[PDB]
Amino acid sequence: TAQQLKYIKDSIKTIPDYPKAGILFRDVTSLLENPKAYSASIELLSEHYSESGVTKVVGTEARGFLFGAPVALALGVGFVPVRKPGKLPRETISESYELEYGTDTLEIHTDSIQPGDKVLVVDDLLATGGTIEATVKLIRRLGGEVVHAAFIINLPELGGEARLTQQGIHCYSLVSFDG
Amino acid sequence: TAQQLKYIKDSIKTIPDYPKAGILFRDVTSLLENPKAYSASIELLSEHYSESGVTKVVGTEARGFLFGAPVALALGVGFVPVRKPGKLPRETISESYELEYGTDTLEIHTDSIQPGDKVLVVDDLLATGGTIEATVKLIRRLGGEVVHAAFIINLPELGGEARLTQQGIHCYSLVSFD
Ligand SMILES: O=P(O)(O)OC[C@H]1O[C@H](OP(=O)(O)OP(=O)(O)O)[C@H](O)[C@@H]1O
Ligand SMILES: O=P(O)(O)OC[C@H]1O[C@H](OP(=O)(O)OP(=O)(O)O)[C@H](O)[C@@H]1O
Ligand SMILES: [Mg+2]
Ligand SMILES: [Mg+2]
Ligand code: NA
Ligand code: NA
Repeated sequence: TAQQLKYIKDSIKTIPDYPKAGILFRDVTSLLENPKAYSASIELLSEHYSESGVTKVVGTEARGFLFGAPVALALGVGFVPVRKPGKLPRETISESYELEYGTDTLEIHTDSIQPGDKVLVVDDLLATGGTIEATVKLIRRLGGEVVHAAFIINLPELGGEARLTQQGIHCYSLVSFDG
Repeated sequence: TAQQLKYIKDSIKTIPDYPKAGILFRDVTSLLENPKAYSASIELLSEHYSESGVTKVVGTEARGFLFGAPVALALGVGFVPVRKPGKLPRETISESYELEYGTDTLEIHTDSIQPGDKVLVVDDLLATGGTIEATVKLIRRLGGEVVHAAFIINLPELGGEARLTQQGIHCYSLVSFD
């Protein structure tokens, strides 16, 4: 099983000086194009929550779609996107979050979460945690419970794991990197 | 399976007056939230291409990610995203195309397609075909072969099916609204 976590971690490329000089980017697209690593990653996430009682999966636009939706399929429960603004056609609510250079919002359909839903949030990557903190507020405003957030990659030095742990969320990541 | 296509079709909500007055929007998110409809749509798409010899699946950001990637996982081939600009970190090429109110681009990683790749394109929705024509140009510039494009929903009145058929693309759509 280490076999597998190892094959998943090796499949992810590290790009130097991206997005800027000095900084490393962990590129999930190289996992996406290795069908062994990709299927293993969805198999691990879905087996870990198999007995969790989750009734909805939420995945945040856009890379989170590529993990949240296969997990939802493997679990046999509904998938609910949280999207960038102006894309969801039915009635929505919104939360604002901080980017490096200003602020943006995420939206969810109000009809798609309801009281008593047990919601697993899935994203490719956990860094500062701003994205998921916003997503978790969307879900809780509609009466969903979130106690679990799952990721392919964690960069615990950026603080997101500690930040989400403090907000009642058990973070589960397949691999992690540091400097 | 008629039974199944009807279940998929009825799972998709029609939204009146979106994005504006007079216009109808087919909302695939109601399908995503019905696990039976969702898994069935992925089952039909992957089984249709099971013997096609496909080596890569491309899905265009963002809604195509929701159908191209599960299709890739079912075929057991790699998935390659085509993205909005500035999101892909390795070397890319780019293709410009028309929106209603101006011009945008789609990018692809140059290392993710090679000569002799056999590439299925998957998207949620075929309307005018603009998006997919651009996508296809990305793939072909890298030596990739594309002869199939697949969709959940086709809106043939908007001309995309015919447009793409003209470009050597065989279009396969689960359902149609008219
Ligand atoms: O934990 P945080 O610091 O919020 O960072 C993690 C988030 O950032 C990235 O998304 P991004 O908005 O760059 O783009 P994408 O998902 O559209 O590719 C990644 O996909 C996570 O959603
Ligand atoms: O056949 P065409 O006329 O090009 O239209 C079809 C495309 O338009 C929509 O994309 P959009 O950029 O609104 O957003 P999304 O995929 O990010 O939701 C849809 O998902 C298809 O990609
Ligand atoms: Mg993201
Ligand atoms: Mg699209
Ligand atoms: Na609700
Ligand atoms: Na190439």
